[PDB]
Amino acid sequence: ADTVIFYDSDWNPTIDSQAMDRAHRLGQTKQVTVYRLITRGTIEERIRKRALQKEEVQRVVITGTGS
DNA sequence: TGGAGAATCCCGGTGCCGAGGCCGCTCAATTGGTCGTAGCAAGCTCTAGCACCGCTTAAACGCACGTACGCGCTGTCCCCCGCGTTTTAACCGCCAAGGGGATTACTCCCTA
Repeated sequence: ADTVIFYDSDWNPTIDSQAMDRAHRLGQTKQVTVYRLITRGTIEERIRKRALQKEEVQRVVITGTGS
């Protein structure tokens, strides 16, 4: 595959970040695009904004290297 | 009585599969101590169970006597058995479905 479409965002960004990795792995060679069908003016928006701010916390809690 | 044949026995061979025995764990039986009680022992009451007597009558019982009903005996038949043919569907195998339930995920708000 080369395209991932989320019909739905999840409350946990790690699960969608895992889901979209399925196409974006050491075997991939085409460009990958991810689309996300956020229906505007709905709680689909708040679900995505909450999931997106969690990803910042999860990036802050890995500010220091694990290398 | 005899006999033929069909039905049941018995003896040996084969297999399979379940019973009897082994092993891990656990959890539920046992050891030891505390505390409440419950039912066991004494003592009192007096309840109603037992025994006896005398009268009444109505229930029991011995016997007369019949006739109503039990049972053996005869006839009939019809309908259920026994056995051969036809047919069906019960049993087995294998796959399918899904349906239920327990675990896991994640928000929201009660309640401590």
